[PDB]
Amino acid sequence: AHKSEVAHRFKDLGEENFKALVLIAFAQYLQQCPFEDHVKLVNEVTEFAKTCVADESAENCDKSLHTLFGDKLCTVATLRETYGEMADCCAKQEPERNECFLQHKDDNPNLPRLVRPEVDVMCTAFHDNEETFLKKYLYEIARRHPYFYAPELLFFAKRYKAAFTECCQAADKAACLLPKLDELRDEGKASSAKQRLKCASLQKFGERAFKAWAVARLSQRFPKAEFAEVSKLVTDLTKVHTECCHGDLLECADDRADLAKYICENQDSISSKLKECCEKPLLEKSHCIAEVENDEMPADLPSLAADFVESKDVCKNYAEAKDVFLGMFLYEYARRHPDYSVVLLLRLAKTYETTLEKCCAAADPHECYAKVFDEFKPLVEEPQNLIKQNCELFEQLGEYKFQNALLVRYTKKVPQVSTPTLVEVSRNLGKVGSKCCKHPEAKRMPCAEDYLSVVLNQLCVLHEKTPVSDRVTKCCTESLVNRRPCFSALEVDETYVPKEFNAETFTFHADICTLSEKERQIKKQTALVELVKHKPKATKEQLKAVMDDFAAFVEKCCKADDKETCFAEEGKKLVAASQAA
Ligand SMILES: O=C(O)c1ccccc1O
Ligand SMILES: O=C(O)c1ccccc1O
Ligand SMILES: O=C(O)c1ccccc1O
Repeated sequence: AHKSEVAHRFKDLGEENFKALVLIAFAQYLQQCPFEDHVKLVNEVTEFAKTCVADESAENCDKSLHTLFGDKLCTVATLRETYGEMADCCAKQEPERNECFLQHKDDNPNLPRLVRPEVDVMCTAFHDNEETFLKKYLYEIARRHPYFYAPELLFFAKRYKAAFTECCQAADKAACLLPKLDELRDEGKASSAKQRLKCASLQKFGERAFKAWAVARLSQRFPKAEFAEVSKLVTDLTKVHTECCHGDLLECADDRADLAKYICENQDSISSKLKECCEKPLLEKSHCIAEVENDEMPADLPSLAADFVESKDVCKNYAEAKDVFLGMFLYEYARRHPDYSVVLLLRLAKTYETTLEKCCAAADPHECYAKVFDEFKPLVEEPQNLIKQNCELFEQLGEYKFQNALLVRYTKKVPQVSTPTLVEVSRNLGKVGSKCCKHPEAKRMPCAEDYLSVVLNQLCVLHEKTPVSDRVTKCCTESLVNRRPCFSALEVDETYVPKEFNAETFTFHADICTLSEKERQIKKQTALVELVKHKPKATKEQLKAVMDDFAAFVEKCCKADDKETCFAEEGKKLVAASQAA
């Protein structure tokens, strides 16, 4: 119990780290305020922290972190006219103020995308003003992702600064930044999606779900570790992720640094893969710890049968300590199956706990729990088969064609959801195909299924804001590990009334082909989703031929003049073909 815990966080983290963390927290909490106001509040907070470090016996720096942030934050957000539904939260009292600030986070705010000015002007601005430029970048990226992982964003800002200092000073400006900027953008999107998955799992399913997930992941990653060390590590990791997902960025980063230090200080007791890159500094060290590859398998392990199935008092020990028994079973099973996906292990553990809860408090317990392992056969067979045929389809269809197939399939599964979110989710679902299908079958399943869970959680999050689909919210809320089997087993929504025909959405303009290739891809996919929504009963071949003709026509008479005639009467042929179907 350190007096003035703000001073403790300040001395543990550092001046620059504290500035970046408080700026990220302010930007995430308040996504509408201008950058200058956030800078002013950050400066006031850091000056106050400096003063209380100088004198920890101050009158009012004994205030708690949540209370201090709320009081120093909503004094400028009090403007009802300027913002609207933002000042109401702090009118109440703690801890409800922090909770209200938490639920008010907007996952998809109405914000313009990055403009990406010219390389030379950005590098000159970096040279003229470095810290302000990094602050602006952090503020923008935090606003566009309210649930991003703060220490990871610190590392990303470090890499951004390193790239600017290192390359743009050279003669070539756009030769190096653009690939680097693309790589960091992709990594940031992946990390944001993963952290949103973690936070959503935490908030919507309590302690046990995240604890089991992290136990399974760490056991898969660290086979050589004993169960006590694994339990300590998962407890600390769950504490860290709870702290970040609840807006306590300071202590979350401090705890993550402490956890990384503890892991790198006990390498022999967990894994040997950490030795190669524990030497690099704390941010990059934690970057290693986040994504260190699986440690080598120990030899001559027990076949899981002498204690979990053949035990004469298996669920006696289960009843003695339910959580401990489930943790032991999940850890042991994840030891022998590194190729198994994390969600698969969670489902198998759920099946095992259901079996023990169901059929050993009876006359013949062993007669039930002796053959529980055959129940695992379909649970592991179906996802492997699904991924196998999906990768076989992708390898022949190609990127854009797999995207088309996925959009068609998901729009047939649930057309109630709005077009843009479905387009983006299915675009990510097409991206995972190129991301993981190239891997061998040993590593094909884990990464693919994990990214599928991430994208499905993204769909659930973008759907909960405007719930319009019963089935989607139904199996986004009823279970987390069962989301992929739900969306895999969903059928065509026959009850849905086909959307009324609207020829305006098929109007064309030269901006289709005079703009970038990507925007053309999204526009064509959006038109595809709209047409599928209009006629869900249409077959794959009909849609494919129609859109091939669409692209052929668009390129054919946009590459030349006479756009007005194309639009006007080839729209008549468009509607005629739609009638002909
Ligand atoms: O580097 C980026 O462009 C980026 C974009 C979104 C989120 C985090 C990031 O680092
Ligand atoms: O650096 C860590 O402590 C860590 C470990 C596992 C997963 C995510 C993490 O940030
Ligand atoms: O249809 C699926 O659920 C699927 C399966 C494997 C890869 C990507 C996917 O969208």
